[PDB]
Amino acid sequence: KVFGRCELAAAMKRHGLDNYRGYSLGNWVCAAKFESNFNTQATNRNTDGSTDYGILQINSRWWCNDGRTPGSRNLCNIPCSALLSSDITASVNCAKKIVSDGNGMNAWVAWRNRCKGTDVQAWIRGCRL
Ligand SMILES: [Cl-]
Ligand code: NA
Ligand code: NA
Repeated sequence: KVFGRCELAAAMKRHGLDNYRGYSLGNWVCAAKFESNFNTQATNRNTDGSTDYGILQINSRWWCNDGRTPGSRNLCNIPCSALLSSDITASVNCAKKIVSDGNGMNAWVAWRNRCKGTDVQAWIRGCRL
């Protein structure tokens, strides 16, 4: 599924991401835009052999099991394919564990390089939330 911007904002809010660990909703929408272009089916392979999955590009070395990342932890206890669903619940629940791990949203490279320090509220401007 490819979400619209406000559609994704509303889904993320319903799933408790607004201000989760202090990160306003716009941060999460911005991260999703630049991680996946709002596409739940996005995948990208990394140089170390891990793969990133879904709207928030969650990595198979630490967070989910894709059966082909040796020595990987499965800290969200989910198959990585569950992160590609049109229902973002599994991605959101795993993202909550990631953002609580110490480094906050700096875990998402695109957030650090393209959202951090910008006016992220623009990502939810105009939405009926
Ligand atoms: Cl980047
Ligand atoms: Na893909
Ligand atoms: Na992989």
